[PDB]
Amino acid sequence: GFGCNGPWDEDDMQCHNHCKSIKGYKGGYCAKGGFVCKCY
Repeated sequence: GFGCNGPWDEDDMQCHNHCKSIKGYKGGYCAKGGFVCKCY
């Protein structure tokens, strides 16, 4: 979560680490044209 600005800038490990910090989750991915971040 909170790890993907968009085309100008973006990160995978940044948002991936956040989703991992939470228990029960697994991974993450940039949603909404890689502009938004979500965890699952």
